[PDB]
Amino acid sequence: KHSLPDLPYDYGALEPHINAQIMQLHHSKHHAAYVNNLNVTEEKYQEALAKGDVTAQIALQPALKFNGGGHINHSIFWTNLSPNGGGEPKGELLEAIKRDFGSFDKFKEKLTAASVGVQGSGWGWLGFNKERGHLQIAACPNQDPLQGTTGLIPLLGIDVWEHAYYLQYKNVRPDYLKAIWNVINWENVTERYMACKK
Amino acid sequence: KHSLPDLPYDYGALEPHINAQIMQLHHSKHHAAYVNNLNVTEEKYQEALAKGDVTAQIALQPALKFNGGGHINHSIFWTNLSPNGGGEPKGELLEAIKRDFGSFDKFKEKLTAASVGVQGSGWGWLGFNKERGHLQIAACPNQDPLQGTTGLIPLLGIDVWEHAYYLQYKNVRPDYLKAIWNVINWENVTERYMACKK
Amino acid sequence: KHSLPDLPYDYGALEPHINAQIMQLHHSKHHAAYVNNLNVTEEKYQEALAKGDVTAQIALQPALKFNGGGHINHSIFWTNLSPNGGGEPKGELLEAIKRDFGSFDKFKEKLTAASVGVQGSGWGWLGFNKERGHLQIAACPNQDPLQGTTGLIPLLGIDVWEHAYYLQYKNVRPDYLKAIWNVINWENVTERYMACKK
Amino acid sequence: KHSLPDLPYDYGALEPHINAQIMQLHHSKHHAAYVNNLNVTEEKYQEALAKGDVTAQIALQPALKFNGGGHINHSIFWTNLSPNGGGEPKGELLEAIKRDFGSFDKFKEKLTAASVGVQGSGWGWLGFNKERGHLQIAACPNQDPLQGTTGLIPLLGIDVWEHAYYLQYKNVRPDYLKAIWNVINWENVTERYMACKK
Ligand SMILES: [Mn+2]
Ligand SMILES: [Mn+2]
Ligand SMILES: [Mn+2]
Ligand SMILES: [Mn+2]
Repeated sequence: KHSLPDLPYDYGALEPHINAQIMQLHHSKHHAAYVNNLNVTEEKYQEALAKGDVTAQIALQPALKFNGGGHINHSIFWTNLSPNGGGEPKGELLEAIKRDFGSFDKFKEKLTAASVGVQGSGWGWLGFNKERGHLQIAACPNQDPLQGTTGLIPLLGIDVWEHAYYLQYKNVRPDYLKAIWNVINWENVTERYMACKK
Repeated sequence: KHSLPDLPYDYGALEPHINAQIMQLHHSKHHAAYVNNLNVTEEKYQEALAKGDVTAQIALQPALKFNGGGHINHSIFWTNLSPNGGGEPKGELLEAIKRDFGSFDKFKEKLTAASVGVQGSGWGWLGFNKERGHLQIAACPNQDPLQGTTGLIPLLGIDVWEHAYYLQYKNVRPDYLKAIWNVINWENVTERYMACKK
Repeated sequence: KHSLPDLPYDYGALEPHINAQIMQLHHSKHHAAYVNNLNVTEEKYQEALAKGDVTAQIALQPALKFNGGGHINHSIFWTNLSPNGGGEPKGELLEAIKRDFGSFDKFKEKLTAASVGVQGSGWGWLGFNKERGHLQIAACPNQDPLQGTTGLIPLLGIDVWEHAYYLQYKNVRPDYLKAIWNVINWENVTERYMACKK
Repeated sequence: KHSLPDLPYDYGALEPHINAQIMQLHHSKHHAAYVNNLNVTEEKYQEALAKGDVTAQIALQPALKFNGGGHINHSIFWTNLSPNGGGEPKGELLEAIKRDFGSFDKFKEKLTAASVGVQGSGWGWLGFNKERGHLQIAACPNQDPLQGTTGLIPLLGIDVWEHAYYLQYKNVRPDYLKAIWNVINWENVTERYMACKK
């Protein structure tokens, strides 16, 4: 059974960048629903599989990817943020960033653009290509998870579904992206990077 | 050149079902952006076509469908709503509804379910199948327009992108759908129906 | 464990409409690989589900839908054909066809159109819509199965992957469609239609 | 007006790797239809654009991407092959291949994998990423063109639609891939690589 992880900080810890109302709805309602629905779908999957019911397994895929993906993405998102966050990363990761994107600023532009470029609901990601052995930016639709659909290792994700910013920034998604950089938890991102550089 | 149509009523005319803040942002910001971006993309399309640049034409498709679709959908949505709205339709349309969906209530359930069922951004629609000569409910992702992608004639659309309801109903999309029935402009929907029954 | 079903007839039982070489390859090779690959994929899925590895379950979806769908579709296809096929259905089924498509001739043309219309690999289908309670035609891409991705109950399917006709008809898919009508097992399609008649 | 390009060689110039029957059908029939169908689609698009008919422009996208992509891909494919092909590239291109894929052998295996991996119709590609400034492998479905749907500049493409190999290799696509390496026109791929070398 999958569970909703506790937020690693207070709901208002990311203010004024992401307000408390958004954080609370985001965690207690949106993420909660993803794990609850995921557990329901996996149980139905368990039943379909035991029966060899291929039709049922296939009909269940949209719900499994959407809900399971929702859980995966938000669980990573919470850890990617921090009240003491902001600034730039250091060492090997910063090395890679400058190497793979020219500079930190060029990286910010590219990730921002990938995030602002999502038409509809989705996510912008900084990931790691284990095969090429380098960093890579990608965008995912709806709740499609980075690794399950692209094979890339998630390092930093930016949720651009409207529920992630609308109450505070309304239609101005670029202001939300500008503000989020101030709360990125580079320690966590670094951790994830070093974890796949092994 | 495409233009942003005036709303056929005051921004607060649909209260308390859809508040004025949402209507104003919805029309003046979201729809505006769709037509502005559409005009930009069509102009680029005009250039690509004159040159026989197939690659450019194809690269331009996502923006054309998204923005052009945004314009089509919202232009219909505004007319599908009315301050004096609500209740049930009459005559031939009501006939079709009962015939094709069992009853009005069964129709409401089905359209609502199609609308609540959209994972991510999208629209729920009551359309008309000219080939089969009957009504049909469908759901469209992001701004994909009903007719251009399904061939069905739009009669009644329900925008379920989060910007269409979040500020007022937050994560509770079912409350938004419950409320919207009170402002449906059945006169307009009837008009559209009789227009394709010719 | 899923198994490759024997054909209801000899490989050259459908000559000259679909030649022996095609039937043998299509069954002994194409279908064979789908069943074996499906079993392998399911096993991996059972393991991923057991560990609660969501990323793995998601990464396996393409293979499950592709191989499971290939198994579902082909199993249906073989029973939809018969050396003594051809002509038209009778009683109930014929009645429904006249009712929903105007006439048997029109229906053939409609299903032929959906089949010829597939860009790339796929399938053309005559299915039953339980909710609306009527026949419906649909086209599915690659091996996406009708019921699992659409909800319609499959009654008659036409495989338009090039491997289904290229050796004999080359690039002229319409010649293949014209020919297949001569071997359709209407007895089986009728059986399938009467089964979901609720 | 787009036109069907002549082949740079005789239909049986690539025997025994890709037989004459395949080359003739592939070029004189498949490519021929894409160019003619593309022109017809473009005309309809110019008309729809002129009227500002957005629904029509959108309904035409599938045909434009499919036929325009078919024209783009095949035009590239013919120049990527040569009776005197085979072996490996030299200088700059080879250098980049060793750099981004480890070795030429590894690169072949990577591109073979992408090509064999396509479920349904499609294409496997070696392209150039202008932003990252390196080679990249990608697979495209049906006739979706590489640059128009991905941004990568096409350098070498491998057609894995069944019509590209079924008459000769039947269901065994890997045998086709092994064979094609013997006719790759590295002179042309090198030319394409040096052209986007900015
Ligand atoms: Mn979210
Ligand atoms: Mn909207
Ligand atoms: Mn087949
Ligand atoms: Mn081809």
